[PDB]
Amino acid sequence: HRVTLRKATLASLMQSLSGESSNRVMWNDRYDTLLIARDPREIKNAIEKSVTDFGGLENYKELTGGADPFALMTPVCGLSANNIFKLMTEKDVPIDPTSIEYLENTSFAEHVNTLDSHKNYVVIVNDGRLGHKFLIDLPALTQGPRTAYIIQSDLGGGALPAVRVEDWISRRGSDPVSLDELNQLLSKDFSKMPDDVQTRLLASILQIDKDPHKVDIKKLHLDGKLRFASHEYDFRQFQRNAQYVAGLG
Repeated sequence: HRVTLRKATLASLMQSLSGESSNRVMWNDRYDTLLIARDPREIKNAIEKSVTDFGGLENYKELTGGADPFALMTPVCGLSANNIFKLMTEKDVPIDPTSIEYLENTSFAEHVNTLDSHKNYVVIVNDGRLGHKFLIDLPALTQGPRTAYIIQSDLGGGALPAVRVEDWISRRGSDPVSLDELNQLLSKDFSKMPDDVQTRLLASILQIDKDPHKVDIKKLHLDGKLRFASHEYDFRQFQRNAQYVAGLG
């Protein structure tokens, strides 16, 4: 019942992000250091320092769009995928998902077929057609089929509507996705597939209500590239990292 536990880990993790310390430790863009080595006091001091550099908070808003740099964040796609990837895969050696090796000319089916049946993997996807970054979680399930789940956030603006990571995880975080559809989505040929096929693959895999009327294929960059990278993880280490972060610490 790894699936049931996974669901609970993800749920308590997401609920804790209303907490200042949890939020800042989760959503930070330093990737060369261990996620769990992040100090929420120091992060807060770094923001204070930056705001001072800018001549105070009301000035800081003027020159950077109006954002209160102390506010808690809900992350854009690259930031959610990069950090949840580190959360899942790290133990005591830092991993920088921005620097790992990506595969550009491999089909997803080809790649998954090479993965150890007894290992958990997470795949980070950098999708140029969509302009989107997201994760595919492939936990090993005992006497069960190879099963895939999506983890993502999206501020919107492309083919897909906006979705917060918290909402995504709450509605679809334990919803298995077709490796078949994923293989089709992730192929080179995806750019040439009919409107209705593209719209339905997208809605089915990436839209929170699986609603094809919520998908705008006119925003696709049909010449965009697809790259992806996979990495094993220890399930208990994942739980352990998330518990720590949720510990409002």
